[PDB]
Amino acid sequence: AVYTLPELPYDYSALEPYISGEIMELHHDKHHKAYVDGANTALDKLAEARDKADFGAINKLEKDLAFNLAGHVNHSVFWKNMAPKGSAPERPTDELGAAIDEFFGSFDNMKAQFTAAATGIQGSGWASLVWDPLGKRINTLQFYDHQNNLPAGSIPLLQLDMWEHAFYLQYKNVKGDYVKSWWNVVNWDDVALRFSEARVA
Amino acid sequence: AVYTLPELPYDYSALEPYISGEIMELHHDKHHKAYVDGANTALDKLAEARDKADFGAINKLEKDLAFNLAGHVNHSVFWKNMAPKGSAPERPTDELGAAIDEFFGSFDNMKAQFTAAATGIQGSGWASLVWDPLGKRINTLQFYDHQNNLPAGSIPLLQLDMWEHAFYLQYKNVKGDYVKSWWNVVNWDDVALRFSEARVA
Amino acid sequence: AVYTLPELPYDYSALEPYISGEIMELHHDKHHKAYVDGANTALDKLAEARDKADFGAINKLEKDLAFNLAGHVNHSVFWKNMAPKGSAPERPTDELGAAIDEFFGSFDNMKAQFTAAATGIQGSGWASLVWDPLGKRINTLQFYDHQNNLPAGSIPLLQLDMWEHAFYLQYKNVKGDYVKSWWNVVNWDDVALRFSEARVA
Amino acid sequence: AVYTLPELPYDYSALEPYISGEIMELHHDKHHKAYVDGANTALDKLAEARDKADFGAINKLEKDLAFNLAGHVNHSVFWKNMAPKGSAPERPTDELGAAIDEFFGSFDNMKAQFTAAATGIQGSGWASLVWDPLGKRINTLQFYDHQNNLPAGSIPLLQLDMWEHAFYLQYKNVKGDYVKSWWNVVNWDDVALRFSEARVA
Ligand SMILES: [Mn+2]
Ligand SMILES: [Mn+2]
Ligand SMILES: [Mn+2]
Ligand SMILES: [Mn+2]
Repeated sequence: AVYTLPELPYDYSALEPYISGEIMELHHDKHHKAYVDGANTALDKLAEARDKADFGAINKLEKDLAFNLAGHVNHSVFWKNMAPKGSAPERPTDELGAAIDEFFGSFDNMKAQFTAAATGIQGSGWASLVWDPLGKRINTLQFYDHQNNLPAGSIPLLQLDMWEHAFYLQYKNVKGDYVKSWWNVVNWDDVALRFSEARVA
Repeated sequence: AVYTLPELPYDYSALEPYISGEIMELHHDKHHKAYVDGANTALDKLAEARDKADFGAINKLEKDLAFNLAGHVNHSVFWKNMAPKGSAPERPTDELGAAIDEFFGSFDNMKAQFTAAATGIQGSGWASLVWDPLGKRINTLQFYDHQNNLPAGSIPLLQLDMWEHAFYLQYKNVKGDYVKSWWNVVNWDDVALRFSEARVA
Repeated sequence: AVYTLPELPYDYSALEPYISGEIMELHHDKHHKAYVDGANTALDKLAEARDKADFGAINKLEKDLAFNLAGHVNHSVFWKNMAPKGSAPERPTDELGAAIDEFFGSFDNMKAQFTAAATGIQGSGWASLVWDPLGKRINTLQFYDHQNNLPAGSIPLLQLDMWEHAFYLQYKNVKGDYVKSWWNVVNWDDVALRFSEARVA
Repeated sequence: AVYTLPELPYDYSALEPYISGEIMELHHDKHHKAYVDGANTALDKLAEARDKADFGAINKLEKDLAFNLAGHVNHSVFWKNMAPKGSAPERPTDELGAAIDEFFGSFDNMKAQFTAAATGIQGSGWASLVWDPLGKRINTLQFYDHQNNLPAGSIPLLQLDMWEHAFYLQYKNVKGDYVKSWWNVVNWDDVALRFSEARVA
């Protein structure tokens, strides 16, 4: 198909004890697969709509496409943004580190803003550190669901899934503990690479 | 001076009779100007929040940022996507044209899908032709307001403002006439340029 | 059909000079009629879905129903909430007046909160004075489009349409002047009646 | 003390094995409690705004009010809509039953439409059976989050929480099993009571 489910770059239990393998399996094998399948279906439906010149369901198809594709993009980024603690360094280094100090003042400032954005979401959503092509800067955005509350052209660098399915089985309603534990498995090397390729657009 | 109001690449009345000069003036000078100020203000507010370590209004600020920055991005592309009748080819050619035929079957099919997405919006929004970096293809998206119903990483190639302020003074409630008339001023050279640079991401 | 387009309780030009007859005609005859037709169509589609046991388009149909029915409800209330200046009294009287002083402090306080809610909307929307059945109080709500940002059970008492089609032809981008002029045509007798029948639920 | 957390009309484990006591406890004690506090806080904030004549955060406060108050309303109806298996009739009777057959053809048709609306939600939301005062009929609505996709004046009769926290601990990703199991604890006497009082509006 057009979209395919990427494999995890590590074992399902590699992120423990911070993130359980039980969540990783359901999150990847079930939820992410669903978005991939939904994005492919939306495209097939759009294709049939053009062939028959019937765009009656255009509003539905465009939302299906945006919702599912955004879900695929967000999760694909999410998997690579993590790595077992000890494998990747903590705290941004070199160019990324400097850029963070430039646009946020310091790493602690960025972390606090990102955390506030993650825990304050009213509904399902994401906390996202993106590259703004227009302002040539790094900003934090609070996505609603998967596809709402973000400017076009935004390039994701670091994302934290705040949908309840991402943490409920282990942290229950305490989203704060989930965010705190998550900081331990952030793969700053992946975010650094994304930043390198992002700022050239 | 992080965000600035770009000047129109043509005179306010250069798009007539398709889009009146009265609309171009109010649209650029008043509306677009507002989103630039709002985007700048949101960043200043976020910087103040970090300085005082008070992220109590993070939800408001993240939406102020997304809404205004997206408005700024969308209108910035919109102005360049247009040019006086006779300035550029009335139909895509070369790689852009071949890509359109590849992802939509034909130029007419693309126009039909884009038009349906533009006229069907339930509320304020945009019809948008974007480059999908993940699927490596061109898709049409239907934005709600300025910042909703789109995947992160979407590169805008061609956009049509469907907010009522974009056409009400001239076309009133007849959205169909506005869209049909708009096709006459589309600058395919701009779109082709955006496509060339998008594919290299 | 199930839903019908209500006739205006006054001539199209009765609200002048505050609201032009040109806007009243388009707003009522075109925009409102569209919501009535759309709500009826949504119900017919839902009926067919049940007959054939095909709920594939349920997400589309539920949004179509909510969007259009909310549009019908909001506009129906909107027409009755207005009357030619001099016909209806200015400032709430008796029970309504007391309730407003109780839940807002004073009439000026309510008017200021309502005005701020009306002019600050980021996209299409409504400023609404509703009766809260659960808290047994009058609150101001800011609707997005027609059907978003409101609790179920909310009973509208006074509504102000902030969609651009409601004021653009006369006030252009200056929504502030539109709200200020609108206060002159509010039919406080209609709001009083709605309040009388609302607080018994 | 404007908004208060209602107590469950039954023990936390009274709905087992359909809905676990663990979920009922967290759902009522933690989640519902949060919306009550948020709704109270929003009103206090709005009162403070009026006192100081500063409505700068009106957009944030109106959403805080709508989101939290709607969460409060939705969960308040939800608890009462349920009762231990064997407490009430497993199928609507009398006027409620006749009304369901009138507006949906049959009870099974209603269940099918309600179920489709519940399982198809793209994000957090609610499946809801409401009384439409304008059309004088019973419709099914699909709420997004707590406060989106619904017309003002909608009277909630029966509601099903589709937020992940409502079923993830027990049913994981299998939404279909949660909905099917939920039908077994629906208190039709409560719904019938709400219908009787709704029709008298
Ligand atoms: Mn997820
Ligand atoms: Mn515009
Ligand atoms: Mn209107
Ligand atoms: Mn809940």
